[PDB]
Amino acid sequence: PAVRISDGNLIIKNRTILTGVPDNVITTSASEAGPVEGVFVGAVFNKEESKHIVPIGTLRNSRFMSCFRFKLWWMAQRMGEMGRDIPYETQFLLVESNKVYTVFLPLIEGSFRSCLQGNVNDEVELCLESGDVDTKRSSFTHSLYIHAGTDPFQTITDAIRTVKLHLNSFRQRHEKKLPGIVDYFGWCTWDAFYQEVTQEGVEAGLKSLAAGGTPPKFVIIDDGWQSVERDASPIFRLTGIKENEKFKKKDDPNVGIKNIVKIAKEKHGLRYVYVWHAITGYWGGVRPGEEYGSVMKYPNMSKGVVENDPTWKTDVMTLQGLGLVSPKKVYKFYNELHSYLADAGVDGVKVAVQCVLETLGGGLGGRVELTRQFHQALDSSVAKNFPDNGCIACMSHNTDALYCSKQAAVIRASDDFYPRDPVSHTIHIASVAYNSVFLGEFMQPDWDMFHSVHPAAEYHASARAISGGPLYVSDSPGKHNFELLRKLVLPDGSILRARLPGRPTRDCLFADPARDGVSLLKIWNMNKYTGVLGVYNCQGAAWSSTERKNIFHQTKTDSLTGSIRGRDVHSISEASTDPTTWNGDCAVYSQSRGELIVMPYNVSLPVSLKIREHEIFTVSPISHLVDGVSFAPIGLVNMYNSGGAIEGLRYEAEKMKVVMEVKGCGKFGSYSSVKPKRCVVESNEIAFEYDSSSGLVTFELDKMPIENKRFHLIQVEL
Ligand SMILES: OC[C@H]1O[C@H](OC[C@H]2O[C@H](OC[C@H]3O[C@H](O[C@]4(CO)O[C@H](CO)[C@@H](O)[C@@H]4O)[C@H](O)[C@@H](O)[C@@H]3O)[C@H](O)[C@@H](O)[C@H]2O)[C@H](O)[C@@H](O)[C@H]1O
Repeated sequence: PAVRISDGNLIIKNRTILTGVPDNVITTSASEAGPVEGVFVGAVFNKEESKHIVPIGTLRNSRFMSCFRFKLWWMAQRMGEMGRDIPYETQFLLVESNKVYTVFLPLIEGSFRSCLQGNVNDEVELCLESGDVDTKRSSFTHSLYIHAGTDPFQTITDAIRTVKLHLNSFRQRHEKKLPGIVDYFGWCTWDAFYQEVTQEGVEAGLKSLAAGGTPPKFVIIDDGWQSVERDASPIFRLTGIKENEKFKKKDDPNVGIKNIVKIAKEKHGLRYVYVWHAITGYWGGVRPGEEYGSVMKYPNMSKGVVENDPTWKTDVMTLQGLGLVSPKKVYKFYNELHSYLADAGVDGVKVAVQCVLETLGGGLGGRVELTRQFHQALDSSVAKNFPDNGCIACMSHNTDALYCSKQAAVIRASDDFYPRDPVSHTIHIASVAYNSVFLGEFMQPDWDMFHSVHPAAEYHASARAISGGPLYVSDSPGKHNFELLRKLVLPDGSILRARLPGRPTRDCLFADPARDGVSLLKIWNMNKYTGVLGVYNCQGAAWSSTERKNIFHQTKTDSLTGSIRGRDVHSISEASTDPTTWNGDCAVYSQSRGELIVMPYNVSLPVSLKIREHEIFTVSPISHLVDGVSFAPIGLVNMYNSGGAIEGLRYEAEKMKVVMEVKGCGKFGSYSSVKPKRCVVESNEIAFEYDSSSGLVTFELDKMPIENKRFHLIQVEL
């Protein structure tokens, strides 16, 4: 059978994972397709309730990684070995058996949402909640799915796919359409002006970035553009769907947000303009009234949320309530808002405050149903009005929204970049990476804005470059480091985006790089013909289970030594042009030191980093043309994700030749065991340098491709 409950134990491929599984916990592997390689898990209770806790069994001596909600809106990571260390509001749990990896996916079932939590006796408890005292139930069959496998990343993907086939309520990341913003540099107004943003400020930011040679091609007009008012520190509520006076042209107040849109696009060459709104309209919802059936609703506290984030009990939203648009009118609300924006030339929305819905289901069939209804309406309106799929999900890390993510393709992966909070930087990097392990199954992770002028700029920028996600700053106008931005952004505003969600390496999945005082975090991604690896020291700070907020904590050393290997890039074989004959040797380029090293298969290279330092490595499979003639493309060596520039690669061993298609401009690098005879770009021989000690070949790609002609055609004759 393979995953099974026997005697009182949960057994996975002949390893006991849980003991003391109680008799009322039921399993099934049946499906309409049919037998499934894991087990759905439920339980039967005596009483109908709107909340149940049930132990699934006892976990001891098994290393785990968990993603848990430290705030309502947002997850972070926790590792451990005992059930007692499993946080409240655990939404994703991965367990290592010492070789076999087991995923636990607590699910939505009917009107109920589940999560996991640990107890003092080391039990892993399943917590099932409808979010509404009127919505009650006494038995469940599919509230948790458990699946095991030998590759931890494949195990997670396979488990998600099985849940999808049972629920049919979401699609996997790879089945969705990415909006076109993810291929361009952008700018977000949020940290530049906060809610004091004006149309002149938007224009000044677009102009200042473009002037330094790194032109953004998308803009997010963040919180502050909307027409909002306090009731007749008081909460603001939405009072109409159009923009406020700061976005009406001063000249003609009848021309609204279309003015800044046309300025952005026609005068400054932007492609996309997005705006922020809350899933409820504004922070205080929408002012009560009959037009969208808005009525006052006050957040209901759930125990697990409040145990981890006690300030939510006295948040302005909790105490002052939200005007909640009616489910009967929610499509009308989004569709009138979004029709107005789209008719003004707006291409998408950043939709924030998403998880509040789970607290507002009391009148209305509970957390799952209300979430599903608002998302169904949001998705219809987005698909109508922003048909490039222009939606970024924000403050949305609840399983109620994840398991109905049928269309939206970009998700903010962590709590906000905080330019003024020194504790936040190392935390942010760990959180984006670990959360991306689970969130990247549903949507492309967005690792958030950052500042190009800031002590942690390079640390943040480097992580964005390897994230696979949208790349955007929130710089105040005129506060730019263009030397840093040139490592991210080409002269036409395009970026070198990697192909996958950036995630921790296999090595790092079970070792906490914020708390263990011993390990570096390694983040891997893939391009088409190289891998990429980012190494970070993020020790010294993390969410505290006793203070219930992010704090600094003590470290034994400042500096830590770890190591890298080619195969740390988990999917590196996929970059090889001949994976069946490849021996696993890679060329490894350090983009900060500018050093090229050949690393044989399995050979480790030491890396030492102090807290808040990082290093980026481009990792390229070596091709052996003939004895003594070996090559690997590196890419745009003065960019962080250098290998993202290589769009085609063919070896012609019979002519001793390499044929490449390369996007961008700047210095191009490659590994060759021999000095090339000639390097040719677009039919003309060009000069080049060769370091015979390292094998590094280097030449300049002078300008971006002429036309249109999207790539430089390069021939390296060995
Ligand atoms: O609004 C635009 C913003 O929306 C998303 O982020 C929202 C943000 O909300 C919560 O933090 C709000 C706020 O808290 C801190 O600010 C103060 C400082 O004491 O605390 C008050 C609110 O409680 C606030 O008035 C104070 O100024 C913080 O320093 C500040 O940055 C925050 O904005 C929530 O805790 C947080 O996790 C976030 O979700 C979106 O993610 C942003 O990109 C942006 O669009």
